[PDB]
Amino acid sequence: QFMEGPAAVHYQPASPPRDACVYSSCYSEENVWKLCEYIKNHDQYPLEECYAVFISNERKMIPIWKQQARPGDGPVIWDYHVVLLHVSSGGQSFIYDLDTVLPFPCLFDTYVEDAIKSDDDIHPQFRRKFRVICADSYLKNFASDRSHMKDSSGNWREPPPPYPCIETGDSKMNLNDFISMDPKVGWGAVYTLSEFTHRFGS
Repeated sequence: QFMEGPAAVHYQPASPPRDACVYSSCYSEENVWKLCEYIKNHDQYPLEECYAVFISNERKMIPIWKQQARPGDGPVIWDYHVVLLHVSSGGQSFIYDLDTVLPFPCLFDTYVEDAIKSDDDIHPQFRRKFRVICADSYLKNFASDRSHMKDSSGNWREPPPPYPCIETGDSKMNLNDFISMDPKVGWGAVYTLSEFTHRFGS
């Protein structure tokens, strides 16, 4: 037996339950935006403790395990995926992923261990990188006209969310600047898996 180091034991989720959250399949960038808006407008937690996390790589093909689109022990291969990260008062991080079969929310270490897994046995070009944007900066700067979800003739590949496109005074579309894992582009910080776990892990 071993005694571990506790606020995380009694952690109160920052979102409604999974089924009460604004959710559209294949718009995780918008699902997370809506979690940020909820936390902002409610009196439970400050946005300062929260981050939008874009997961992608240069080829825009990232394996993610424990995804509800593929129940089983195999991965979904996303072009990109977006989750919310909350750093609780004691220092324990929680991942909010409406698309995971893991708990909502999920302790950071379990999400990385079971959803992401080690980069080491994965062919390097499928490795996962993380763009971490303070949730306040995400609400201020994010814009999508959803043009990426329309085919050549302007038809929807997946049904759109049931509210108007998110836009700012600066942009109507900069989604590529968040999917990009190039530090020269967009807001926040771009981390390897190692840098991501070092920053937010216990």
